[PDB]
Amino acid sequence: QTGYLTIGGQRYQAEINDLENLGEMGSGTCGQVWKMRFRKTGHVIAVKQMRRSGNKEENKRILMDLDVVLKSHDCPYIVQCFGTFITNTDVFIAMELMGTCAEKLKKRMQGPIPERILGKMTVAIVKALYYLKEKHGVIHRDVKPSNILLDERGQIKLCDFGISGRLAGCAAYMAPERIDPIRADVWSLGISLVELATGQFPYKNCKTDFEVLTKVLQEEPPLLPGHMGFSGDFQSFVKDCLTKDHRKRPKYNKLLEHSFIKRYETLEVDVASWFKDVMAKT
Ligand SMILES: */C=C/C(=O)N1CCC[C@@H](n2nc(-c3cccc4ccccc34)c3c(N)ncnc32)C1
Repeated sequence: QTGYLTIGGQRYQAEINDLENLGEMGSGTCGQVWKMRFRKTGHVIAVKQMRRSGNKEENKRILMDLDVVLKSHDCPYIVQCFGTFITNTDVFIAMELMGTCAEKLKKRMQGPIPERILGKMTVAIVKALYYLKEKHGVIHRDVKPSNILLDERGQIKLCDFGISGRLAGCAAYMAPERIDPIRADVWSLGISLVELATGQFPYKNCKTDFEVLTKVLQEEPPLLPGHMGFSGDFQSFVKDCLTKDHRKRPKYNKLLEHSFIKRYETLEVDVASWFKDVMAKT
């Protein structure tokens, strides 16, 4: 159904006129994402506007992402949908208003991201990918820092399922078996962890996409450096995530039992204040 907004257990009958446009969020999108304030409850939400006049391929990925998000209402590690509005010319998709992605966080930091923040990020992303494979049999196929969203309250969720499968992403984070033919998102997560932990994308100085694919297959997996104080569990988790042979790469339920994940499930990391600190320096 449409015309409703479920923000915090309570449902609210609403139309597009009940939301005040506070401006466009982000310059480059897969569809116009607006910051909007719900006049009836003061809630500020993120509303993606899909025009029926828009691009055919872009609208297909928007609906595919919306399909997965509507199915993931019980996963706390996936950005939640609040409702939809279908007009004669547009489709508005209201979603959880996050802060920013991990890519923009890396640009604002102008350096590495602490391990304690990446530890909480790993636990959230791995469980989100595990929820898609078991509860819905869905593969993400585009795990990257730009698809990891954080907010003022320390939440870390996964966001874009535009090219998700039911069982091609960015070439920079593609697994070897996806270039030269299940657990391909595990490799993408490992590549994203190295980029955020070092501040430098591991495959450096690649002018074309095919050259990146060449380095993925020809070069050794880019492991975590050993002169940055990374814990033994962090370097161990990245090594298993970046196993070249996918048959030896651990499935999720073995990853969820890794000492790196088990540590940051119980550990109390103040991601909310670290996020608020970095955001104060643009
Ligand atoms: C690195 C991510 C980033 O820079 N951008 C541009 C700014 C806005 C970011 N973003 N996207 C959404 C969003 C909301 C609803 C549905 C979907 C579906 C697929 C991809 C993104 C989204 C954002 C929300 N809700 N909140 C903050 N930022 C959002 C993407």
